[PDB]
Amino acid sequence: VNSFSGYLKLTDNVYIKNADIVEEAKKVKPTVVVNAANVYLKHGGGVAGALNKATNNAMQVESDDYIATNGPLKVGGSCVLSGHNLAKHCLHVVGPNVNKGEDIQLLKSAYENFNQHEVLLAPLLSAGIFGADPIHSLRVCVDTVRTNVYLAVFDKNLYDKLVSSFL
Ligand SMILES: O=S1(=O)CC(CNc2ncnc3[nH]ccc23)C1
Repeated sequence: VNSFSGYLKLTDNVYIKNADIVEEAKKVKPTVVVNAANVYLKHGGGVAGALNKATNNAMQVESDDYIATNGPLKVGGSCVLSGHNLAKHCLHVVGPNVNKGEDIQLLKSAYENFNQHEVLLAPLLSAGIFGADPIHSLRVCVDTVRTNVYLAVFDKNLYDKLVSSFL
């Protein structure tokens, strides 16, 4: 039993809710919140900008030190950093950004990072400003993640479309 509330069950291990991931993180304080990161961990907009703003820029400060030491992530890769006031840990995962021309096949690799964590609160990777089709992202999630994932979808209209079209 866990504290996630109001989710629709899609499969054995995937759950979905119309929610603001920032507000959901603030209330649940999950072990892991996933950030929709880029390779430079520059948290300017989308989910990343919102999560970072909620940490009063502490996520960005920590991220800049990470990059200065380790260099950029790979598209499809991830790193574990602090969850600050939102979660125990933040798993920064880089899905391909279609608006930069990155290969969508890397979306499966991106979701594979979730399998290293038993339970996660997450957005749909490569959705929103990353330019991928969220219906495809949900399909890849369901067919790749085997651990327990709670997906927060900010847009109510999109949420209803994802549920109604789910196979
Ligand atoms: O005030 S807001 O419209 C800003 C938004 C931030 N929270 C999100 N939650 C889940 N997926 C998301 N994708 C992009 C943002 C987002 C609530």
